[PDB]
Amino acid sequence: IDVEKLLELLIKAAAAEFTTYYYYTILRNHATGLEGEAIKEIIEDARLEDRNHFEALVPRIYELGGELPRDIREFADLASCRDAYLPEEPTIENILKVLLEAERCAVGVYTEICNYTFGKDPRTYDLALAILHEEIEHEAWFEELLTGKPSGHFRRGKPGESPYVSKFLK
Amino acid sequence: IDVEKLLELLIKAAAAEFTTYYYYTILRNHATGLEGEAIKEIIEDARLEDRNHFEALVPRIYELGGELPRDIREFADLASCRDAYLPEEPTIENILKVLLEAERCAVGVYTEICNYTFGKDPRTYDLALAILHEEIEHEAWFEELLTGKPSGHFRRGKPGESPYVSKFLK
Amino acid sequence: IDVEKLLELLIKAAAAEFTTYYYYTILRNHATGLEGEAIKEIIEDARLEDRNHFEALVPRIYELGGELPRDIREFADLASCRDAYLPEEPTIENILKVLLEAERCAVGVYTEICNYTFGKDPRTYDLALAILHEEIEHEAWFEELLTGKPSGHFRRGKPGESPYVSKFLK
Amino acid sequence: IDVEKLLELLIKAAAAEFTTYYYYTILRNHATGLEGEAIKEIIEDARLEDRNHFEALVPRIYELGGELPRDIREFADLASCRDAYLPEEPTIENILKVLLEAERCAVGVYTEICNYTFGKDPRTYDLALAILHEEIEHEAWFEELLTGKPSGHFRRGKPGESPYVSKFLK
Amino acid sequence: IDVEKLLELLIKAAAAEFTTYYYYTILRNHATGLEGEAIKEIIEDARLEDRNHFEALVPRIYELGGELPRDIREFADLASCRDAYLPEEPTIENILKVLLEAERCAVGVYTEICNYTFGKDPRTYDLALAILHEEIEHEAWFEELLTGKPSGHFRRGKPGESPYVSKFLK
Amino acid sequence: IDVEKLLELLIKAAAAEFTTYYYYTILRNHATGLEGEAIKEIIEDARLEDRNHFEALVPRIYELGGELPRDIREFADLASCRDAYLPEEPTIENILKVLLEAERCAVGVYTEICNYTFGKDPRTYDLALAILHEEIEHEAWFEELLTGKPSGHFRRGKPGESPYVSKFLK
Amino acid sequence: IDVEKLLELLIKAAAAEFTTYYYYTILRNHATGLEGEAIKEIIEDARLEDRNHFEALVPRIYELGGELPRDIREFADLASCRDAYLPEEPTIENILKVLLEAERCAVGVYTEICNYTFGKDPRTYDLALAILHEEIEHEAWFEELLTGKPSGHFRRGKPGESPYVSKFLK
Amino acid sequence: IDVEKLLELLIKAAAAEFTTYYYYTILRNHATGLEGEAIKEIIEDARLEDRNHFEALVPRIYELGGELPRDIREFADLASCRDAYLPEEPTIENILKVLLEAERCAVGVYTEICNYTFGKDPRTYDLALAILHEEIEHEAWFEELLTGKPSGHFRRGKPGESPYVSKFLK
Amino acid sequence: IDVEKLLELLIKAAAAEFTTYYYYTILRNHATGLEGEAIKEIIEDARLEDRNHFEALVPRIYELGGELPRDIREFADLASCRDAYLPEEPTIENILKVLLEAERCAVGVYTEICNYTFGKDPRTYDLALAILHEEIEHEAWFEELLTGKPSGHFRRGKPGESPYVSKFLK
Amino acid sequence: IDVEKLLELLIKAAAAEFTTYYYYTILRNHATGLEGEAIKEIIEDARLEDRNHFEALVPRIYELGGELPRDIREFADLASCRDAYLPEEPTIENILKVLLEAERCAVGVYTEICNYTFGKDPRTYDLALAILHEEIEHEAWFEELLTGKPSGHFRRGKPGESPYVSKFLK
Amino acid sequence: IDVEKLLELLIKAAAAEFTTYYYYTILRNHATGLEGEAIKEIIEDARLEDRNHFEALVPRIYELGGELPRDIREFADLASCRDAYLPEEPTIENILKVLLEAERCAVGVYTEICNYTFGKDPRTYDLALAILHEEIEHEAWFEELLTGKPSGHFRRGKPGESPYVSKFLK
Amino acid sequence: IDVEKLLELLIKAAAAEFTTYYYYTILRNHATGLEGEAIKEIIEDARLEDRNHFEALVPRIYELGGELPRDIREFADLASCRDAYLPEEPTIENILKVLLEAERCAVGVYTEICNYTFGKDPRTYDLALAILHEEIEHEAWFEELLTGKPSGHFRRGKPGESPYVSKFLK
Ligand SMILES: [Fe+3]
Ligand SMILES: [Fe+3]
Ligand SMILES: [Fe+3]
Ligand SMILES: [Fe+3]
Ligand SMILES: [O]
Ligand SMILES: [O]
Ligand SMILES: [O]
Ligand SMILES: [O]
Repeated sequence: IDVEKLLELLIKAAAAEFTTYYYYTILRNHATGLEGEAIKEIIEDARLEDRNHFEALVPRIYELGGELPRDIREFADLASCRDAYLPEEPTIENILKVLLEAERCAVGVYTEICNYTFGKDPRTYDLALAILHEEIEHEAWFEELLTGKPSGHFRRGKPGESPYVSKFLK
Repeated sequence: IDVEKLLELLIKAAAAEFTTYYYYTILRNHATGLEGEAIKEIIEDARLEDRNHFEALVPRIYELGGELPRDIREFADLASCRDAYLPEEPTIENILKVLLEAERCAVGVYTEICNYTFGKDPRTYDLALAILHEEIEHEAWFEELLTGKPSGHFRRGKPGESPYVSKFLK
Repeated sequence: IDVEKLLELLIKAAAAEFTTYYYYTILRNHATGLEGEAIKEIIEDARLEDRNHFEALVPRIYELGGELPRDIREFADLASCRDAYLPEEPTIENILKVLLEAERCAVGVYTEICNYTFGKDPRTYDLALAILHEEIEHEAWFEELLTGKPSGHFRRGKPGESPYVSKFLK
Repeated sequence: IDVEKLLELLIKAAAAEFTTYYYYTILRNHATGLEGEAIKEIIEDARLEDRNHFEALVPRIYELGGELPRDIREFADLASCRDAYLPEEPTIENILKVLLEAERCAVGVYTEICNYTFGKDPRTYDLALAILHEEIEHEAWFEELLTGKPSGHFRRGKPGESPYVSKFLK
Repeated sequence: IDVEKLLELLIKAAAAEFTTYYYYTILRNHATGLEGEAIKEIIEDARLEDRNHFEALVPRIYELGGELPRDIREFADLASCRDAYLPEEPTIENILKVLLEAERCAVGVYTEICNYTFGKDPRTYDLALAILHEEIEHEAWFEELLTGKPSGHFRRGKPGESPYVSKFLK
Repeated sequence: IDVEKLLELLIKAAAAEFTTYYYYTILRNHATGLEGEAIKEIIEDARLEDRNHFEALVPRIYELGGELPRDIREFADLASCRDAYLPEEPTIENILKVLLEAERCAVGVYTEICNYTFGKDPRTYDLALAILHEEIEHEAWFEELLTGKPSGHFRRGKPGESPYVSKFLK
Repeated sequence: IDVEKLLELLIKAAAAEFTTYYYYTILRNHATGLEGEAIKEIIEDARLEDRNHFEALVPRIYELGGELPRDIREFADLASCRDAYLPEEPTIENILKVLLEAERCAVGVYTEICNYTFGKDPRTYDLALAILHEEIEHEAWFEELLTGKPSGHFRRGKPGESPYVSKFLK
Repeated sequence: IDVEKLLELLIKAAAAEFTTYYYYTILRNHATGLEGEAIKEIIEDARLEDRNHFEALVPRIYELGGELPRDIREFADLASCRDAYLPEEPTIENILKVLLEAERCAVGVYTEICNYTFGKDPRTYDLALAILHEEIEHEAWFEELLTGKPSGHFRRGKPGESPYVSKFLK
Repeated sequence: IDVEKLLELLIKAAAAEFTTYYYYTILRNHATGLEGEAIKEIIEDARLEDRNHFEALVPRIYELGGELPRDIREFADLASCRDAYLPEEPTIENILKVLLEAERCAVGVYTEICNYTFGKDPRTYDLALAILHEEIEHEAWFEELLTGKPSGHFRRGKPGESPYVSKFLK
Repeated sequence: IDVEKLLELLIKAAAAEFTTYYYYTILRNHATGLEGEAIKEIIEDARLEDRNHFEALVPRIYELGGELPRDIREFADLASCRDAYLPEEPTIENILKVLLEAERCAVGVYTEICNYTFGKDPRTYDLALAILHEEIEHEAWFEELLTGKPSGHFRRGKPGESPYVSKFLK
Repeated sequence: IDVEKLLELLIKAAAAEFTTYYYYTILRNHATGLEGEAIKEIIEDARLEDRNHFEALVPRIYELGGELPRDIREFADLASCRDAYLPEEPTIENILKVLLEAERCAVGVYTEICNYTFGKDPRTYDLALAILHEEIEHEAWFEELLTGKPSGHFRRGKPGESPYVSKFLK
Repeated sequence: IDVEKLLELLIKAAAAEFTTYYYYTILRNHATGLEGEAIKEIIEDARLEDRNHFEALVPRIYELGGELPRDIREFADLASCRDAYLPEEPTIENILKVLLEAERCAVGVYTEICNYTFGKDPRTYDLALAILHEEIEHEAWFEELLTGKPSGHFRRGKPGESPYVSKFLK
């Protein structure tokens, strides 16, 4: 592994997690009405776990000799995923579309990291796998709500419980 | 402060909390169907906290030299808010209207007490403020469900948790 | 079983529990002095459990096709027991007399329900039995304090612990 | 009591509980979309309690001299209730119909056991009563969701909490 | 019910529980060797629950107007079961025989009390039923160890957990 | 606000709390006999909370640039309240008189601090308000015991629980 | 140390603990009225700890090569202290006299064991010391209640907490 | 990876776990006598963890686009392992032989899934690895009991604790 | 109060909290060496509490009719405090200077909000007061470390414990 | 033992603990800067345990017929150790010297009590030993910090945990 | 006391505990089969407590001015007991013989330390006494299993619970 | 995989963990003074986790058919890493150098095992990975303290918490 290339992927992934934690706050607040009450805790589950994903990625970046960018504006510009902006018409189905594209991108970025660190950096692989477990579950929540495909997933007992990345958290 | 005038406000406020704890029991039970399952725990959250509000107001009444009325019928007639009766057509939106008017009146009565004890009775102000925190949150739950205005409030983890009046409880 | 006759008994029993929860609040507050400090937590134990008895009776009423009355004034008028009014002279022995009559009536009403649902409605029998366990223990607390007959009962570790009706509570 | 006749009733009841635990797994997973999210935890509550009912029935069968059948295929054929198959059109209301018939049959079988062991086998009566408490509550959940009749029941705090059969569990 | 006849049965039952708590202490200590290590916790489970049975029977005796005998020697003479004396040859199988006869007698005495208070004293019936649940489980433990008949019972998680008589304890 | 004048008030208030924690130790020990057993835990409740009041006041003194006096003898001389000395005849009613004057003085000193920091030092106001909540409750305990005036206050579950100043504690 | 002489002292001490656990049950139940409500939990504290003292003495008897007597009647006859019989007139002060003599004897017997195993059997000394800590505290509870001498002891948080003999318990 | 081939492997594996949860129930009940008491909790540990393995496999089947078979009879026929039938002579060693073959097959099937998803489906690999951790430990328990080969494994603190598949559970 | 002017202050305050949570992550990581190990948990305490301050401010913004800005870049530009950039020479004392200026500004912004909502918006005042409690404590930690002025403050037991804003959190 | 001479030693020891609890509060607050942050929790550990030592000594004084002095000024004058005054130059090494002399004196006074009650008053010996355990550990903390001699001791998990005197605390 | 002679005894005792923690690991793993499953947790109980004994002895060695040997080989050579080597024929009875001799030697060494520090070093005496409590219990476990002498000891609820040396642990 | 070659690696790795647990005990005790107080808990964190690594490696050795060596001297000679001897001049930086070389070697040995069991022994890979997670974190603690390179790692909440190898522990 070229460590610089892996450092870029991990920094971009952390930027994606950090901006997601802000943008899901707006998306949660606009999940109003009787329809939105059902999905509020699902958005809350994903948002707090995505904040935990930023908390697990940063220690690994500094173990590898990398650093967070000096300016937070530069951090936002580095996100591996497009901003989960609130839709021009914030209906429940339009918000769910935005959440689905945000979590499909997250599954893609952590699949990229796992495919790059497989058998070469076992710690980075295990961190990306732990997050990829939770990104896949986030994607299935929003896919079932939006499309109706049985995903077999239940709701978290507590928001931000993070069953897979907990061993990486303090 | 005229203590008699403040005792009247606190007794009428406690009567509002006590009758609400009965009338929300009826309202919870008629939140039936798929739509009502989402609001049942929100009604349960408010009803148990309103019961805690009665439990916190009564000790303050006796510290100030006041007493609860001898007869419970007289207590009911003294409620600062109109009875949250079940609507003639108990649809979910009609029930939500009743809950919204019940919590808007509760915000008004505790704003009246805070505006009256501000800088004169610091304990009575702090109790009324603690309840006013929860009444405002109750109103925002029902306003978001009925109208769809983003309120930013999440559901309680446990019903009757009462994060603001807990220090006044036993 | 005639369900209407059983619904009347259960509604009157719940009205008795609800008004007891209000009247024991007044009785607790007037158990003052050195004598009253000993019985305050005993009144508090009974009052909170009687509130739990109202919380367990209401779900059964709605399972049976019954409903709580629309107006809380009509609910109070339906109580199976006379109001536990504060005595004209609120001495400790006069308050204990009022508590004793309140809990002897409660044992009577739940014995009436058990004798009516024995072998016909096993759920209603089991609910009435669970409350009758606690009403009998409430009566023995006040009988020992007032008369001095050994009852063998200890004080609850926590008020409203409800060791018998807990399985019916949420 | 003819113990063989009671052993047949308990073995058929446990077969119903065991197959229900499998068939509710399929029903939970197809409760998709915005409507389904509301009932997923309700199906999850019933499925884990029905698994606890199998865990409590089996010890009693062996105390009475009975045994589970050697082959699991023979166990499935012995279920006291028709299989809760997924509907040909798995809409939310069609799934709710299947759940309603599954729990109405369970109330019937445990009423048959209680009516048979009343005053003759107190342990078998008490176990059947504890399960009948939970089957009645399961039926009222799905009856309220499908029809809108007020049932007065709240959601379990945790899935499979089993407030009534817990004393029979390990 | 003749209360005097029922008071005799409950006092004799409590005497059986109290002496069992002492005699099982001796039996536990002589369950030595590799064979006895397996049965030590099973004896300990039964002995601590039999102590809980004495703690639950005594309050009921005093509610009914009865009293424990003045002298503990008179209490021992009133035991409804023969003393679980240590065998002349304290082998594991001979000790198991003594434990089996002790628990078969206990099942008989509490079946006698249930058959006497069925539908006449609901509290006394419910207390005897709760103890009968645990005596039946105690008998099945020693029957499976001594004879090998499948009983379906698992060990208690903690000694003296008393899943059935806990609601009667303090 | 003149900070020196507020530092004097806070130092004198902390000296009152520190000496109270010693003098209530003596008062607790002389609450003997049957009458004194009821008030021992009430004295213990107040003494441990008064110790917590000293623990919350000292950090605020050092934030404002003040310091505790070098000598503990000088600290005692600065108490805002007269010493809660043991009465020459330590009867229960004489001890209660001493406790009542100690807590009436404490309400006065913290009402003085609140009246001085109202709208000018929000942190100092909030600390004095939190203690004033507990001083008022302490006064009501002893006023109810000594005079019999209904106060509406129940006993603390644990001594030194300090429901109002807990957020200021470590 | 003559082990036989020490085995006699420990067996007689355990017999005292066992009979005390029965006789304090009677004494607790007759601590009726308003006066007795204050001492009921104090008797309950001592009785459950004296039961723990029997639970800690028996293992030591078997480590030393001793055994409990075969017959429980022989065990009762070996008690180092006279039976704490209920007084002919069971007033609160007469019951307190019986409890005081019971605990003064217990302090004497464990001082005898400590004076005999000092510097020779460190385990037997440490067990007797742990019980002597609790017997001294039991004596001071009843001495303060009966005579009014300040003893400085507070009530246990939970009955039978046994702060000193806990390490010897299972 | 061909998803259809992987879906077949996971469905057959889930069928093995589900039937094992039933067949180990029979095997547990026939582990009687003094020898069987030692292995009862070991069978109980494996059976409850095998139930957890079914609960973890099903969500993955639905994420991958697969579904459980409509009929439970068809699910039983799909088990990747032969049924753990009770032996014709249910001795402890014959039962242990059945348990050993059941867990050796389970190690084989999850090794097959890991060898198929290695570096291609990281989530499916991680789920199969977590179960393979527990199947290997199950096999070592029964191998040590039957043959005596040192395996180094200790008993679970609680049945069904599932240290490796917990993150996949709800 | 002009609500728009108060919404601007609360949005700018929340932007300060959000950017602080990122910038303190960088500052924590460069608190290296032996000197920095002492301050790492102090920076961690402040950073997690500042994240809680953002979580408490956002719900209030939406109750008042305000919203978070659509773009996170716009949110960063609105921070009421200059960015806590890492110093060009990241020595411990240079880092402490940056932390001190960050928390002195935070005390100023929340003192501005309290001075604006004093007696007009009791909920907004109480939220700003709760944060001002923690900002003052954060400032005192860094002032004591950098300058040596006695502050009287101890370390948090757990990072992000937030003793003052906890009631505003979920 | 002359009880008066032992009462003097115990009263002087309690006065030392009480004044230490005040003087360590000042010493804690002046342990500022980067050097002082390391020793703040060590001073906090010792100060809260010394307060626990005062809480364990006082009950023993009243069991022995002694009493605390009427005036707190007289209590301070009786301290067995010189006041732990803040040094004229409050450097970290000068403060550590003051703490070392305070804890060397405490080890001396409790060694004096143990040498006086050895084999004569086992309860007083055990209390003094329990405190002497903690005083020795306090001395080793400050000796290692000041001089660098390996003491082998670790920091308390929680301040005032008091592992040795906890059995004497309520 | 000659501190050098006592330091040698404690270092040799710690060496015995450290090597025991390794040798019991081998002994645990060879306690295979049906017989060995009963004794596995008993060996595990002793081994984890012997590890705790090493953790408690080392701090005392450094308080007294002693140090652990530089090389671990030198530490092994200093063990006060012969190595608990696995028997040439690792049968259960041969393993039990090794465990019995290991714990008889440990009782001897701590009896030697207690007999040497009796009345001269109270902390060293109390530490050795706490370990001697557990060594005596360890010896009784293996003596009862090997010989069948009633020892009266029950199994630890959790391995390494260490009821007697816990106060010396961190 | 050649199992013998992997058994050698795991035995040498466990020998390294066992000796590290002893040598870090000496290193902890010599981390004296003000500088060493900061690193004492860091050494304690690593030492207790390295002890857990020995506890997780040993079961795997016995599953694979390997055994611990008979003699502990032979175990020490097999350590994969040189002994972490105390430096001739035990300064803080010299001790940190010894800790850094100890943990760099540990990262190397577990990287060797992971590189050898990748895709061939999934259980051995997962155990080595779990330890490698903690060895990497241990190395970064000592690298940041000695050199000052930002590592991003925080201190453990509790010593020996072992977030990664916990699932392999009992
Ligand atoms: Fe357990
Ligand atoms: Fe366990
Ligand atoms: Fe346990
Ligand atoms: Fe255990
Ligand atoms: O366990
Ligand atoms: O467990
Ligand atoms: O246990
Ligand atoms: O345990």
